[PDB]
Amino acid sequence: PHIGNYRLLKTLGKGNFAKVKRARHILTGREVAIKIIDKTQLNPTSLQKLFREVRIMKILNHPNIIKLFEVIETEKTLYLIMEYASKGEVYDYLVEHGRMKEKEARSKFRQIVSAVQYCHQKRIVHRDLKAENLLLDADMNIKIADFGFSNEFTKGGKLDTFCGSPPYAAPELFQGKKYDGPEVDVWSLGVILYTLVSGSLPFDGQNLKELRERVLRGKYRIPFYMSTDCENLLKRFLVLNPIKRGTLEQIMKDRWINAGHEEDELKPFVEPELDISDQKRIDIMVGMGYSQEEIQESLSKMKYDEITATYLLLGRKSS
Amino acid sequence: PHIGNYRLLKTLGKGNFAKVKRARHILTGREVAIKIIDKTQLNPTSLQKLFREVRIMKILNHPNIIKLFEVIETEKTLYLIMEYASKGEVYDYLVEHGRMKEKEARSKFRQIVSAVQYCHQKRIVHRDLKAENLLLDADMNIKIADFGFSNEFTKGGKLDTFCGSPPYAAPELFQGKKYDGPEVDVWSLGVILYTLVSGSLPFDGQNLKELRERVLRGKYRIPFYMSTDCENLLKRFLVLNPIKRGTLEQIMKDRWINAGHEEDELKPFVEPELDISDQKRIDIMVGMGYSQEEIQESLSKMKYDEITATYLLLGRKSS
Ligand SMILES: O=C1COc2ccc(-c3cnc4ccccn34)nc2N1C1CCNCC1
Ligand SMILES: O=C1COc2ccc(-c3cnc4ccccn34)nc2N1C1CCNCC1
Repeated sequence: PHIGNYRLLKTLGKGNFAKVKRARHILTGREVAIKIIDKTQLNPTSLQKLFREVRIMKILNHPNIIKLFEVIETEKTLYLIMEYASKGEVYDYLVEHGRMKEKEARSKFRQIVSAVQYCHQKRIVHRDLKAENLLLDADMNIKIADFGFSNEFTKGGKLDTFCGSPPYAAPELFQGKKYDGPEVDVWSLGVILYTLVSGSLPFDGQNLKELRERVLRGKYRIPFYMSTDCENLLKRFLVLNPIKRGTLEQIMKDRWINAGHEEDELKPFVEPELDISDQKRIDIMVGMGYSQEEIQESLSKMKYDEITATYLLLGRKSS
Repeated sequence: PHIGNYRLLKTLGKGNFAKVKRARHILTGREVAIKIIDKTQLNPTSLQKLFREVRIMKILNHPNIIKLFEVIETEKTLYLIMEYASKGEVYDYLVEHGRMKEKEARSKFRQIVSAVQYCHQKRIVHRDLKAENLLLDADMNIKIADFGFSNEFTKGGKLDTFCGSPPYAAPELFQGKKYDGPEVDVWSLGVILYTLVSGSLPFDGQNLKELRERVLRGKYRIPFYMSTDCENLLKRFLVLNPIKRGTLEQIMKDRWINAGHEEDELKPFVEPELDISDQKRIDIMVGMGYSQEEIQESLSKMKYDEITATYLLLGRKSS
């Protein structure tokens, strides 16, 4: 079972109309995760949502966001070749091991906040931030995943409205209000921080009505083991009024976020320019069969084709 | 979800009338694999074979056979708490990485042969030996799994008949012939050796009729990279006449099995007496709440209950 330069292996997840398989790249031997989308069963509205997701993945390039390597498209199927995160979901990690100590939660949350603030720099809101969409690579680095519900947000625009996971949804979402975008992601990050440090959700209910009532009241329990600094940080995320909710760039200066990083304060990610001139990698690809000129054309136009994927995968360590 | 002293985690497999879930032992924190069988779906004949499998697992104690730690039984469900092998099936390993070099195949095959010869010492035939039932632990040690089709073999009797995986089945099984027991495992181990060294099955076909004819002819292709010693060893397993097939105790002396193993010739496993007197582990269990006397009674009578499982799990490394 091959597709392009990829040997398909075991299934990682199954949705309706899509599945995710682990795969090996034939030319480099690197492992990847491939989202396989059956286009035949999609209406034109779902199809445009699909191409929107691809456009967002091409915009985002951050070490803690799942990276897109290659797009293969047939009449029936779309293949999105992406990073593989071998240690799975933060959600499953919390279920198995319980709460993280604050030192470990801080390491993950600095990466999470950096990635999401970087999305907002790029005028993208994720809109479904939850523990299940935080992946972990082999070194336990965060990789934010599933931008299938994400969208651009615009000055003077309000978002078409949608509800991700209700436990992570801001109170304005329960009230059907229009919203700009980023403030809703900020609230979800407050819920995420609470789950990292406690192993549980701050707002829960036996049904949606009860959950909604608790979110709108905005009260949550502080466990005895939680530090005052962590409690104070949570107050900057879980503000009912979106106008007064902290922004991520402000929250990056928080004392808890930077404990043990006092000379390395968290700051907005600065995207480096992509090095497309590594002749060591180009020489390897010329040995494979691609011409020097083909490689420079694919890389300079950033085609997300078989050549740029090979070049990027050669820049990643083996497994 | 919990069952007894175990927190159930992700599903590892789902078959007909059973599933396998990874789990954590609450008292010790050790990971395990739990086979979960809905007894309500079984007829009395299936129920009989289920308790047969349990009896067989209690007989076998070998470092390269999946170990049974505990049995939990409710009116509706049977839980078999077993060793977890974190690196999965040899079958998937061959699919992903291709053939093993003969030195890597030799290390696995010595363990496989030791485990199966030990089964035959205990008058147990596995009857479904195949790449899918060879698991790999965190250190790539073999763990033979799934004794659901295994049986005792006896002097004077012939086996009830059953079909394992056709590609691994001995020729006499295709001809409906009665058989003693261990000779069919020996044939399957020849097929396994071939698949380890070549990455492919020796006998295949587009359908069962074609596969059957090739197995009965007993001819298979020797790749140019295979050593003469490996070719000669295969001839001792893949003998059409079960009467003339080598026994595993004889095959253990083969040059290929022992190449580079000076002062370490492969020989029948000698099962040591289980140390049930480790006062360091017992003291931990007394701290947990069990009484010293209860622990001695469960271990001395080897009950495979919550006490013996805890004692065994405390003797395993954290992972
Ligand atoms: O829905 C998608 C679509 O975008 C993805 C891109 C890459 C991966 C992925 C990479 N490495 C692994 C390892 C295990 C599971 C998924 N992946 N997954 C998704 N998913 C998962 C599915 C489950 N919840 C989290 C998101
Ligand atoms: O059929 C059974 C029943 O006996 C078992 C006992 C232990 C485990 C097991 C232990 N560790 C792992 C890791 C991954 C998958 C299974 N396991 N499995 C089975 N199975 C597998 C399922 C797939 N085919 C090979 C046998």
